[PDB]
This record gives sequence, C-alpha cells and structure tokens, in this order.
Amino acid sequence: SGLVPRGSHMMEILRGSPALSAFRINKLLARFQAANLQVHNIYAEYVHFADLNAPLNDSEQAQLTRLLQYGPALSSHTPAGKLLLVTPRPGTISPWSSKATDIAHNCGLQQVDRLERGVAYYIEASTLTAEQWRQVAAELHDRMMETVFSSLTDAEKLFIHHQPAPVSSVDLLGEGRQALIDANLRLGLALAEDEIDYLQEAFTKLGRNPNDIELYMFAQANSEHCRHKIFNADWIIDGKPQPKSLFKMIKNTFETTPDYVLSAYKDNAAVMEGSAVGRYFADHNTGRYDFHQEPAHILMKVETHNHPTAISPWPGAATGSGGEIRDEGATGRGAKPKAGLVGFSVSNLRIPGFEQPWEEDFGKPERIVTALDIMTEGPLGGAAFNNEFGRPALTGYFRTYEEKVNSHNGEELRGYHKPIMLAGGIGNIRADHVQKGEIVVGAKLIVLGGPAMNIGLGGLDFASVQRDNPEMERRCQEVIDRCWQLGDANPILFIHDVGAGGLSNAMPELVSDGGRGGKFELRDILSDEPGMSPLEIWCNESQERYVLAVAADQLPLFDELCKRERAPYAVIGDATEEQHLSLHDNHFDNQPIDLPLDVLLGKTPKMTRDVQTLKAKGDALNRADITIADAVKRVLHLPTVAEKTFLVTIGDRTVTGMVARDQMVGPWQVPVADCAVTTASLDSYYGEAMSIGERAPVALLDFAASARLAVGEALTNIAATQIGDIKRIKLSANWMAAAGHPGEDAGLYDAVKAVGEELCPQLGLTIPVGKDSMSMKTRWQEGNEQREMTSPLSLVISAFARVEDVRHTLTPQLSTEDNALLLIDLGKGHNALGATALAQVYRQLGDKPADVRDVAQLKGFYDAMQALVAARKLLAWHDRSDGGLLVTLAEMAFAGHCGVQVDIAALGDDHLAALFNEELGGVIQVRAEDRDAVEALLAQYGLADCVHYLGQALAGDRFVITANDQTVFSESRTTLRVWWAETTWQMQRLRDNPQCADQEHEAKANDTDPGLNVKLSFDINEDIAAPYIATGARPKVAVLREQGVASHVEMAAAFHRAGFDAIDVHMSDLLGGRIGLGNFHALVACGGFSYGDVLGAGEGWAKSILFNHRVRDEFETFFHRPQTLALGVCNGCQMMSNLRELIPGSELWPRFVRNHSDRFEARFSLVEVTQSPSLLLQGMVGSQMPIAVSHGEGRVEVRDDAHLAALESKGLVALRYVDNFGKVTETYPANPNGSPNGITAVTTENGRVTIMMPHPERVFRTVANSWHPENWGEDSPWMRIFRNARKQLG
Ligand SMILES: Nc1ncnc2c1ncn2[C@@H]1O[C@H](COP(=O)(O)OP(=O)(O)O)[C@@H](O)[C@H]1O
Ligand SMILES: [Mg+2]
Ligand SMILES: [Mg+2]
Ligand SMILES: [Mg+2]
Repeated sequence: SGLVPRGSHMMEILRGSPALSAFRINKLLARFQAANLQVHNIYAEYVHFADLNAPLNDSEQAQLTRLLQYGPALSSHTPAGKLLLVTPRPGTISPWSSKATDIAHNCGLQQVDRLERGVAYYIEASTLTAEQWRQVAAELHDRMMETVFSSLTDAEKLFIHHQPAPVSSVDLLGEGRQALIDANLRLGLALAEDEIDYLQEAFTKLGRNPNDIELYMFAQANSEHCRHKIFNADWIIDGKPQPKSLFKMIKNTFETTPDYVLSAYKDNAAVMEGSAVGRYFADHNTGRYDFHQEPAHILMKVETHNHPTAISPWPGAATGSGGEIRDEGATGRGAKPKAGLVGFSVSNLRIPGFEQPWEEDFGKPERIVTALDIMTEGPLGGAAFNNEFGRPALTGYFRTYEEKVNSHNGEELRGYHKPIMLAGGIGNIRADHVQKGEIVVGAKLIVLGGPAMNIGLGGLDFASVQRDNPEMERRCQEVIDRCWQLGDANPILFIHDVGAGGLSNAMPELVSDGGRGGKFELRDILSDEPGMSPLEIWCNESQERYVLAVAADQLPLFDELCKRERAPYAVIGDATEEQHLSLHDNHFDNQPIDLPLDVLLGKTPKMTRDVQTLKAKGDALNRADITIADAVKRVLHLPTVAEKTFLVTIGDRTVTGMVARDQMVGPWQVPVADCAVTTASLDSYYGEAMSIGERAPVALLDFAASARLAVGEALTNIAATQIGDIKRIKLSANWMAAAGHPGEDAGLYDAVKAVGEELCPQLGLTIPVGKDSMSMKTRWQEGNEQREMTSPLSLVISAFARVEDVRHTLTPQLSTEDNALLLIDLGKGHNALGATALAQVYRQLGDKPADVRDVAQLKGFYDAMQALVAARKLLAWHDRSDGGLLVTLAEMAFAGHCGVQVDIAALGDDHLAALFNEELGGVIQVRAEDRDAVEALLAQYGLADCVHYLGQALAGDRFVITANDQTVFSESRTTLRVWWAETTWQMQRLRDNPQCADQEHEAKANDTDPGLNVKLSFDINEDIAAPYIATGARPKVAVLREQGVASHVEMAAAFHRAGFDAIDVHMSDLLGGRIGLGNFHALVACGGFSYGDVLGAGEGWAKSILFNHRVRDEFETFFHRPQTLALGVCNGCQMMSNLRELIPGSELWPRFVRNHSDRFEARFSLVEVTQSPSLLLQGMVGSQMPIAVSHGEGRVEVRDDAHLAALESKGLVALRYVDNFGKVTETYPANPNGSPNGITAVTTENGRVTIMMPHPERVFRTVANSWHPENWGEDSPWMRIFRNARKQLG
C-alpha cells in the first residue's frame, strides 16, 4: 500500500475490490455507445485513503488492510487504459468516511485520522478527443457531490487542514445602511426592507457593528420557511378583511375537538392518547429487558424536503426522513419513533422506451434533476435512512402530474419540477414526558450528535446538497431512549431537534422556550471542519443533531449513557437568568454574538395578503379518442395508479416486531393495503394506524373540493380498521402551494377554511399538527422564452389513530367463499370526471371534480364501517380513489387472485363516468348470507341510496363488467394485473439488476402461482418450553448489539416469551468489562445495520471483536464450551460468518454479500426448514412457511463450487428459499438475494451455533405476519426456535 506525506499527517492508499457488477459495466458501455463515445472496455475498483496521525506497526497495518477487504468477490483485473478517480468533492466528508473511521477506531487504530473511499475507473478508449474525455468523466460522477481526478495521489486534496476563519463585522457605523444592503446581497440573507430597517435600528441602538453571524442568524429565523409568515398573515379576499389567519383556522379544529389530544401546537410533533400496554426495554441497573405496563401514548408528525430534493434527491429524501425522525425523538422530554410514511409528487417520468401517450417533454431548469431521477434516487435515500435508523415504512403515496391545462390562471404548465418529498411517522411517548420541562438557571446546554460541517448553509447550488448519516441518528436515539427509560429520573429537561438555521435557531429557541438566556462557547461544539467561520459553525445545517438541557448534577449520568452508545455529545453552554444570548470564541478571544434575545427574536409587522379569487371554468371531457377498454389500459399505466413495489420492498416493513398491516397484502403480496397498522407493544392487540389522503389535481378546478377530498380519502383509507369513535382520528395537514401565483393565495385560504372551519369541525376531526411549503413553482429559460411549471395547491392529509384490535383489520384481499360485493358511492351518482386519472391520461382536466357531497353521510359511512368491522361482518374492503371503481375492483381481484362478475346498470347510463369517477367511497365484500343485514345496517346510517349490489368475486381469471345484458368491459385479470405492474417493472429494470426485475415481473403472469402457503411438521400451539418456564428458573441470553443495530428489543421479547431473561449486551459493555460471556449459556447477535454496513455488512462488528485480543478470547471461549448455544440473525448472521475462526465446526460456512438484485429487499419470503444438526430447528424439519426478510447483503457466496458442494455434503444447510410451488429456488424475488440452492441458514457440525438471514424474531407473533393462515393462534411457527433454545438448556 501507498503512503506519502499529507501536511502533519501521512496518507496511505489501499486498493479495494471491484466496484461494479457485470450488468452495471454493460449499462455504462451502452450509455457511452448511445453518446457516440467509442469505449472498448471499462473496469472499476474501490480505492481507499487513510489519513494517518502516526505510524502503523506491521500488525496494525495488516489489520487496516483486512478492514478494507470486503464486498462481493468479483474478479480483479490488471489496471489498463486511462484512470479516472471519482471521490467526494474536496471540502466534503462522506458518510462512508464517518462510519469507516469509527470502525478503525473501535478496532484500536487511533492513528487513523480519517478514512475515505473513491472509485478508480480504467477506461480503454484509444480514439477519444479531449472534449469526449470530459463527457466520459461527466458520465462517471455526480456533479453535485463528487469530483474526478487523474491520479490516486490527488486524493490528498480531500484531507487538507484549514485554520479557523475569523468572524467578519458588517460596517453599519462606517458606511450607513449601504453596509446592510451589501451584506444582504453578498451573504444571501433575503431580508425585506422592513427587516433591514429593524436591523439598522437595533444595531444603531447598541452602538456597534453587527457581525456576519448575527445577521445570518437573524435572516434564517425570519425566513418564510422558519417564521410561517403566510400562515400567520392577515388576509383580504375580494375586498373583504377576513377574521382568521390560516393557522387560526387550523387551530379551530382543536378548539372544536380537543378530545384525546395531549399536545398540539407546542412541540415539533402532536401527541394523542394511546393504550396501556407492556412497554419493553432494558432496565438501567440490571440490563434485563422487562415489560412495564403503562400508557404508550402516540406522537405524530409529517414534514417535507421539497427544495433540496430537486437539487440532490438522495440526500434530500434521506434527510427529509432524518429531520422528521428527530422531531419525533425530541417530542416532550424524549420519545421513541415507531413507524414511518413516505410521499412523492413529481412531474412525468418519461421512462426511456416506456413513454406513455399523455407525456410531453416541456423542458426543465438545467440546475434541477428530472422527475425520473427523483423517483430513482430519492426513494433509495429515504429508504436508506429508515432502514439504517430502524423504523418500518408502512404507508405512502406517489403521484405523477405534468400537463398544460386551462386552470385558474388560464392555459399554463402545472406540475412538480420542484417535487413533493414527504416524510412522516408515529412514535410512542410516556405520559409524564409529554410536557417539556422547565430549564433551571444554570442548566447545561448540550449538542447531542454529529460533528458538524459547512452543510446546507441557509438551506452550482452546493448549499442545497444535504448529507445523511442514519447510523449517527440511531446512536443518538439510543441515548434518548435510555433517558426516557429512566422515568422519573429522565435527565432531559428539554430537547429539540436541530433543523433549519442549525444551532442559530435551535439554541435560541431552546433557551427562549424556557424563559432563559444562554451563554455559549463556540470552541466546545464538535467539528469535522476546522476551517469553518463562526457563522458557518453556528448556522450550518449539519444533520443528526439535537439540543438539550440537563441539570449540572446529571452530567455524569448523561456522559455514561452517551459513552455506552458511542453517541458524541458536547456541553456548549449554560442557561442564564438574564434573557441574553452570548457566543464566545476561546480561539479568537472574542464574542461573535452578544445580543438581548428580545432584539434577536423581535418581529417585524405581521404580513397582510390582499388577494383575489380566480376560478377555472371547466371544459367537458372530450371523449373522441376514449373507449372503456383503452381507458382501462391507460389508467393502469399512470404511475399514480400503478403498482408501487419499487417504493415498498426497498424499505424495511418489519423492524420493531410491531408491524401488523403493511402495504403488501395476502398470499400474492400485492401492495394495495389502504392503511398501516402497528401493535402498541409486543404484548398487546391494541395498536396504531396511519393513512394518507391527497388529491392535488382537483385543485386545478376547485381548491376547496381538493382539500375536502384529501380529508375524505384519509378516512376512507383508514375505515376498515377497528378504531371506534371518529374523534380518535387525528390529522396532519401539509400544505404545498405556489404562494403569489395567480389564484393560489385565495385558493389556499379557501381550502384551509374548507377543512379547518367547516369539514373537520363538523366531523369531529382535529388537525393538531401540520406544516407548509409555499414556493411550489419552478422557472427557467427554455430556448428564448420564460417557462414556468407550477404545482396545483397540494394538501396532503395524514390520519393517525389508536386502534382497538389490530386483528380485525380488513384488506382488499377478496374471498371466493359465497359473497356479495357492495359499492358505497358517496358521490351520490354525481360521477364527476374532472381532474381524474381518466382525464389526465387523455391530457385533459375536464369540467367538475369530485367533492365531499354530504358531510353527514361521510360520517355515517365511517360509523357504519366501524360497526361492520367490530361485528366481523366484512370479508374485505377497498376504497375508491385514483382510477375509480374500475381500479378498486381490479386491485381487489389482484389481491384475492380471483375474478369478479359485476353489473353497473344502477350507477347511471354513462358507464365511463360510473367506472372512472373518483368520488369518495369504495367496495365492501361480505358473506352472501350477510348481505341483507349489511344493507339494513348501512340504511340505518342514512346510506341506502348510495349503496349498490354489484355482484360477486369468483374463482378464476375473468374480470367482467356488465350492464343488463351488455358486456361493458371484460378482460383477463392476469392481463390487467401485469399491465398494472409495468411501471414498477420498468423502474426496477432501470434501477436494479434487470434480470431480477424481469423475473419478478414475469412471475406475475403465471396465474397458477398458488401464493404463499404453509406445511407444518409440528404443532405450532404446543409450548414445549412451558414445563421449564413453570419452574421460574430463567436462563440468561446475551442479546448482543453494536452501534447502529436496531433489532434488539424484539429479539429479546422472542426469547422472553420462551422463558429467558434477556440481557442487553452492547459491544461497549464487553469492551468495558461490564459483561463477560462466561456468565451466559446463550447468546444472540441481532440484526440491523451496525456501522451502516460500511466495510461490508457485519464486518466492522466482527473485526472489532477479532482485533481486541481480550474480547476475541471471550467469544472464542464461549463458542468452545460444550453446551453453549448461539444464534445469529441478519446482521448477526453476517457478523458471525466473519467471526468463524472462533467458532468450532464452521470451516465450510459461506460469506454473505450484496444481493444479486443490487437492492435492499424487504420481503415476506417462503422458506423450508431442511435437515441439519441445528438444535434450534428441532422438530421443524420439512416445515414450509413465510418469514420476514430485510437485507441488502444476504446472498450466500462461496469460494468455488468445491466449497458449495462440501457445505452441502456436510449437511449444514438449515433453511432454503422455496417458490410458492414448494421447490428450492434461485429465481427472484421468491429467493430475494440470489443465494445458491436457496441457502439462507447454516449451522455448525454440533448444531449448537445457527446463523440465518431472515428474522424469525420479527414474526414470532401471528399478528405480525403480513399474511398467515386464518386458523393460527397467537404463536407463529417461528416461536418454536426460541422454545427449542429454552428446552435445550434444560
Ligand atoms: N411513496 C410510497 N412509499 C411506500 N409505500 C407507498 C408509496 N406510495 C404508495 N405506497 C403504498 O402502495 C400501496 C398503493 O398506494 P396507492 O395506490 O397510492 O394507495 P391508495 O390509492 O389506497 O391511496 C399502498 O399500500 C401505499 O401505502
Ligand atoms: Mg391507489
Ligand atoms: Mg385506498
Ligand atoms: Mg391515495
């Protein structure tokens, strides 16, 4: 390895492994050929750069070399041709770096200052000109995040040491107001005239010049994004002053319906009442996991990250998740995120080779990415954050819209060049932590989380490129968890997330919220960029940080908690009685900030918006080119309608072990569930539900109708879940608009009024949380002309509710038992076609849209559904939304893998309008014998005239719609289901391994697929551990975790149910002597993402054990005892595979590497239990049942065929993926990762150690299995693993 001077440090260069698989190499060659670049070949290798502060001895060097050997064993090539090295841009530090460097330090290599990675490309193309070489270089990197170098030695530039930049004053006293005008422009403060006035007067009064940092702080605090001026403005509309601000109209909902609300409008989440259940966590004193019966209240929040996503979609989406997760954890005095939701709105995809007939290229700004690139990289970023942090992502939306329409401001382009990138979720919170505490004078003021850099300052446009490190956030969440788990002894007095404005907002808002001042020391803040100015330090929008206040006497406890989780923290100030803000700098011996808080936090006048109504005249839908058959095909091809698998299986849906209802439904795992449901605890059937409603294109015709439909659809999506009182349902209202665009402002007011003053109070729905994003428009020059793309007003409503029994949830999976299909048409026969999917796919807007037709009937629908749910009278439910009744029926037939025979003669003479309107309502399926009773029930709620018997679900493949004796539409259901799949197919195909995309798609066309199905070799209800549990003797299990691991609570709970005392054992506990494995007879290594999988999944964890001789010895000793048991699941499996030199009987084990799909796979996969020595699978051999899978590096990799054959002949294979026909498979996704012979679990020769990629601990509860046979009780088959362990111990 290479090793040269790099300032007071030395940089080593270490070559890594091949970086690209053959499909990705071929994609690059095809792109160069399409661009007329004659490239003969391309080969890529990772290269690593280690900046060292001191030398490595030979042992240390071999350890560093070994740390940097990872990943799939692709065949190495001798470098040939031109080197292009792609690295992060100078001045940036990759999240890869942060994690890789933590691993080096936890392996005892303190001499590593920083590790970084690049990709060396070797291109053979002897005939290219210098210009053509620039296009090659352009193709090989992201211009927003990366740079191209011609030498490996050039990477020295990434580690340059910079001295701190000083504070700069702005010379108001020496130049007058012009100094503030110049700074306004130079610093991009975007100050209004009245804000310059305020600053001029404030600093004139103080008799000194403002520092740059003070102006920047002020400017960030007074932005639209931070201050919410529009939502607090007075209004005049069509010449009349209005009596309430938008915010006041939202609050009207809480004034009307306070019921069940614990916190609204006073934290960065709302809280509502949950259920009393067993909250499960490890005690601070004993480290044992135990249930604590108490209220688990429910917090909720939804945010957006629209602007940055248009510039750099992966970090835009990722930090959109990240910031929202921080709002949750910083609710009250600390709380715990549980589950997430995700939303995207973009312009037309225009997928190459799959362009649809409604799509026209209108151009875009050069500086933004395309809709397609947002829907490629954005979902992967948001999913990487949720996956790595560890919260399941269980509901969402994805809308495309880009058309030239005759809307409120006449003919113009309406769309989403600036996208909607929405992230939300729910969490649980303790009752006594809901209220933020008071901040005592002298409280210590702390930054919890990552060392900062000059990122995102004030929100090419590099300042819009964010940076995501979910593992850092998980480490912080663990600390928050330890704090709230101390109950009365929770040392957090107050906590807030660090978002816009960075510390410059978060710290002043924290002390101000306590009625205190603060004094701070700049040099106590953790930095990863020593060159930063005070302005940059204070104002940067670095991620994964929280601010909180702790009593000084609690610092030693806080320090212990942080050090055990490896969460970085710094005490950076003290709360003061005086309401003043001081920031000192010990390096420069000066005071960058010195301001009264009332000066800093003082406000210019309230805004007044004086505006006028515009309203579009609709035009009747021109039906010339429309036929029913062509419309069905088009609508199924609209992304908004079409199958969403590309957005679903990339995100974990099982972590926590509390997921009851995820997107995928039934044996064929079709993503049509209308809402998400989680259990409240690991020991309850009480729970929580989440749904979304949204209908933006309607706002191009009618602003209020669009907002009423968003609320209505949230209710119809949630309605077949057992909740009871509608007042249990709480909403977030997220408002996206192009404020100032003609007609939008009045429309915004009318829409807010429609829901806040009218619909929500009448229904009894509170909106206790919300947000707004008010510049949803993009402008650019397109040839000679000014062009503009403006969003419709886009309200997204998320609904959240406590659930009475998660078991009683209905899905769209039709039964073929004798049945009746009933439409509930809340449209009352209006059958509106304006602003539908139908209109859109023929490039039109139409006349009049749907709307809430009858408030009482909407409420009646909800209450009727709740009565039907609780009385178990529904077989299925699916609501009507995009694509109308047609799509509702279709989706039900897809989920039930069956046919329908329905008649629509009662729905009007206009069959197109009957099938494609998007009025509220839906289809219930009931047992035939219950039809009359169900109809009578609906009639009691005032709905008889809305209710229509359609027909029946039938076995087979026919989708038939009649009207009297005429066939209106008839098609193969398989044909329809494959058309509906084509969008996800094509997205998967361009994003992932196209072989896998193709396999997945083509399998959907085989109607003989029987779906997931079970074969059981044992009695799943027989608690073979009961006689042991009945003695009260409970063996310990070490539930092993590492920084970044999120799977440990539910792993503990599985062993707890089998009779174990589950002990929390962090790798810091072993390294610090607090736990020794000699005290345990069983160990489990848990899944998740230790170190964000950097340096190969499980490798850093394993090598941290191997390279500490003491801890290595401990592990070896444990594994060589005669009766000990060990289990490794997912990340634990990977870790243990990398530790196999310590494990007897493991010489034939494989490695676990990148899935063949090249994509994370969150699947509910069918496995069979195979004959092997494994003690943990005793009694289960020959069983076949599904299991949760959630991994990106689960592919079994062997050295050669000799190795595979030996492993197989030894008989150590314990689980294999099978297809639904029951055969061992390598076809995707039945086998999700490409493992040979379906291998996904191995054991040792003595059977005492078993490792597996799937997660049995996430599915030991029947209620947590996405699909399961109806006759199962509480226990799934997988419970037997943990029971076997207990019985084995005796
Ligand atoms: N962006 C997304 N991320 C994850 N899941 C999504 C996303 N968009 C849609 N889904 C899921 O795919 C399924 C179909 O979505 P959609 O048709 O938009 O729902 P609906 O029409 O019932 O409102 C649902 O289970 C939904 O939660
Ligand atoms: Mg839909
Ligand atoms: Mg729905
Ligand atoms: Mg929807």
